[PDB]
Amino acid sequence: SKKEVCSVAFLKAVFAEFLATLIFVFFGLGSALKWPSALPHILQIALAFGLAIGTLAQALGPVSGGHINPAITLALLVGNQISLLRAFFYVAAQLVGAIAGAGILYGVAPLNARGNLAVNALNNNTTQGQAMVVELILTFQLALCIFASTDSRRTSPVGSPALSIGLSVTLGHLVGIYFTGCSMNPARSFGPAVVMNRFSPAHWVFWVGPIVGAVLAAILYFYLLFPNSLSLSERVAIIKGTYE
Amino acid sequence: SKKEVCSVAFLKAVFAEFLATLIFVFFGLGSALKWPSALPHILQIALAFGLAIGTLAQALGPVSGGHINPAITLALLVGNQISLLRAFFYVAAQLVGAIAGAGILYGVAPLNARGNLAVNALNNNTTQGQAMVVELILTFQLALCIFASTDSRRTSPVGSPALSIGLSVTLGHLVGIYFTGCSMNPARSFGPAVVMNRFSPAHWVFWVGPIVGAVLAAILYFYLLFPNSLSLSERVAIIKGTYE
Amino acid sequence: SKKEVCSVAFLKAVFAEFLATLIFVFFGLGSALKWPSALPHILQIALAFGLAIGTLAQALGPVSGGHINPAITLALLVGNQISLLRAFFYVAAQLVGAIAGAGILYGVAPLNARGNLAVNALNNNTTQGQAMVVELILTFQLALCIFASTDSRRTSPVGSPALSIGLSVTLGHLVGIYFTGCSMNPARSFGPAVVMNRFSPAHWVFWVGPIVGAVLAAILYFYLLFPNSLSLSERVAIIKGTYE
Amino acid sequence: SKKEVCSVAFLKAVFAEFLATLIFVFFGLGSALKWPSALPHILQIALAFGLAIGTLAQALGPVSGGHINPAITLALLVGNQISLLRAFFYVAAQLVGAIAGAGILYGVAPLNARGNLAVNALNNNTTQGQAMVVELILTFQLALCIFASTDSRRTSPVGSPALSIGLSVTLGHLVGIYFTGCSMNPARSFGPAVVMNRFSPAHWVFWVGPIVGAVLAAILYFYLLFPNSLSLSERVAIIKGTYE
Ligand code: NI
Repeated sequence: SKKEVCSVAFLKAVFAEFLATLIFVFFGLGSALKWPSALPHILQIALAFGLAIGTLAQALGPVSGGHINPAITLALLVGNQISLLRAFFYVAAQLVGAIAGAGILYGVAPLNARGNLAVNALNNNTTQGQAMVVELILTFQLALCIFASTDSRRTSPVGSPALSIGLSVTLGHLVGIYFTGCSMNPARSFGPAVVMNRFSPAHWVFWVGPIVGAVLAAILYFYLLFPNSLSLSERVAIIKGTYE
Repeated sequence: SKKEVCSVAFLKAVFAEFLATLIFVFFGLGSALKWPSALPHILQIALAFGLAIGTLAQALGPVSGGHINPAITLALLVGNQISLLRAFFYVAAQLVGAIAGAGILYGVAPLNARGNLAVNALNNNTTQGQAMVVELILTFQLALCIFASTDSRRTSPVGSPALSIGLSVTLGHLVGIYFTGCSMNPARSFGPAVVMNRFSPAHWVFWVGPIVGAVLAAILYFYLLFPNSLSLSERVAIIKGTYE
Repeated sequence: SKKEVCSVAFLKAVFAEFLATLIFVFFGLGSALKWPSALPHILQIALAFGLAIGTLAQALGPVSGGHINPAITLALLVGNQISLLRAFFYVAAQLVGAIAGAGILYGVAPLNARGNLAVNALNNNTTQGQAMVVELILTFQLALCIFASTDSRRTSPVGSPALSIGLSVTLGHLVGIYFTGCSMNPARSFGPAVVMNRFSPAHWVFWVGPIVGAVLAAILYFYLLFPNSLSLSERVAIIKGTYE
Repeated sequence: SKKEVCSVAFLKAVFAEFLATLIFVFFGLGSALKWPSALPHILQIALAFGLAIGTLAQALGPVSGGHINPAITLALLVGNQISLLRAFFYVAAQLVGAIAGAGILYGVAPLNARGNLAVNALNNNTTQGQAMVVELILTFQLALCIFASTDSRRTSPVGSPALSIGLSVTLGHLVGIYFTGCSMNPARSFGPAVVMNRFSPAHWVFWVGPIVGAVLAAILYFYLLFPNSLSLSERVAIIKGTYE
């Protein structure tokens, strides 16, 4: 719907998705660099990734929904929450933002700590198929947490949606870092991979794992656990971007 | 009650308790595996067990109550909050879930990190009886925090029920790892024990300790501190699953 | 007031303070013991002292107020919030709870980990006067947090009072552990000193500092920053325990 | 507006800014001192700086706004939220408070921990230009978090504004400590520099960085993302402290 697409609100929602992924990728990779004076602990990395998401969802969430992740965007598309063009523009803004975020870190990081710019890397003792099942589970819990925390029909105390979602990213890293350095986000993986021109043969896992994981969470959440009562034409209106 | 059991909503609750226990033990055991490149810190593990519950309570709490622990479900039955059949199906789903969680983790962990699959284990310098009193206290504070945070009659600012409950699991880990590897949940102990075919002689401590501790918190909470004005006919109807 | 002190609600409040200080001291000390398998990091101890208070304030706070500290009790008394008899019984229940918690820990901790049972020891390079001004600042920030977070006239979003209060205890340990092992609570120091029967020549700092620190926060909060429109008779009615 | 300044409410607000900055700087620098018994880990320092802000915004926020940072005060001025004289008196009190807080720490810290009193220090492999871009980004995300969390127009669950803001400070520290020891606040840097009469050649970075970074966040938030429908005349009444 070009009337939804050519709006001021839509322009600033696409911009917020660009800026949030820029910041997220900046803080995340910068925390996991191989700083020689003190090599970062898994705890430090899990916390920086989680607190960045938690802060950006709190600050830019009222502007665009604060997806900051192509897997979550595509899951919301599948789960009939956003339009087709919102998904296209958000994903492209997230990928552009991740590249810019990694590029800014590349420019300010000193040579002795920059290394491979914290690109995701599959553990030598784990296979692509093994790692793919892990990324699916890391992203599934994250998406499920997001959908329950942002659902307007929830009546029980929601607490802090932003911090709940943020600490779900921290949780994902406390296991995921051992398998693939933890991605949960195709853009977070693509970002440094473009700046360093370093795409491993396992790069596909970092896209498929999170997308399948979030899509399975959206199917379970929006269609099996808490479905809404919308007519066939109301569901296509949401895809087209002309709903209410 | 055949009306309570043969309900689509009860089937969703049983599946959610299965799914959340599956995801819980996956992350919990996954975080405490003896990873060669970096041996998990105590703070790291305590935070992973705590945030896994914190996330699952936020996500699947609306579906089933977010029990995820046979000891909490038994305390809720003895505290007259749930039916006998709900308690029965819940414990079953949690046990099967814990097994399924440990097995998925088994299929993905690399050989050099698998080890015991994070089974609970008494400290060599502590006795079975000493472990039991520790497990009772660890699970007593967790159940108290749950009962207080989910009480519909609470007029005090509750904050985040999921994060308080989750950080109460982190608290019990900061003390209980040194004694038994921290259980506070019979399903967390049974899960890896079944998958690895490894049961310690102190395995009973991992069932009795948390169950006694949670039941003592239910009697103190629901019968001594904050009782309801309920008649014999209403109390019996809660057990039979026929109440309102 | 015989009408207030002989009541069932008052009996439950005193018990809650004993039980909360029992659990707080058991968790607090048990996290700081010199465990041979892995000596607890400062961040492990700050988080365990902080999460125990946060969890206990959430669980038992609606029963008694979740004082769990003699210094906070006396600050609420001077600030004209609680009665003189309420303060005496709270302080006595807190002192006995701290002794009981320490004793339960003593009989459960193994011989090689038990040691001095996490008693407050002053740093060999800081004078008693330096440690007292530090304990003044430590408890002052905590008390101000408790007052602002539990004021019923507060219109600003309070978030989670329990977690804010508990994370304040964590902050206090990140500075205070270095100076005195961190007290901010006379009963926390009293507890293990009575079980181990070992009182330092600076134990008075652990009473003077916290009390004076909480007291100055009560004078500043309740009389300078946000005073109430209460007549002199209403003030004595509060101390006597006859007010509303 | 001399009547805005000559008000008991303004007297309490300026005192709160002073006291909050005194406490923030004492706790922050104290957590980063080179304590020989155990040298502080990055995770300890980041948490202490963050939890001091979270705690102080929770307690003194209702009194003055809980700015505690000259870059945030100046950013709110540009964003048309505070008067010119409120900005003047807040900044003045923050610098005075930072010096007092650093000076109090000097008076209580043992000689083996004192060192440089945890002043900011440029990493030798980072240029003043690189570290300036870092300080910009660190403070930019913190300001956006504050503006989105304190906006009275927010319809989405804010959760805990204080904890969200505080954990954004921890987040900034998880990256910035490697570049500059993390400033994000001109008063934080000014305090121990004045007390130790030690001003490195890159002290300007710890002013320009945070100020520009927070000012860009204030321009983006109040003028581009969420502008108010006010008239130029009402806008100058805000600058002059006469509006509502
Ligand atoms: Ni460490």
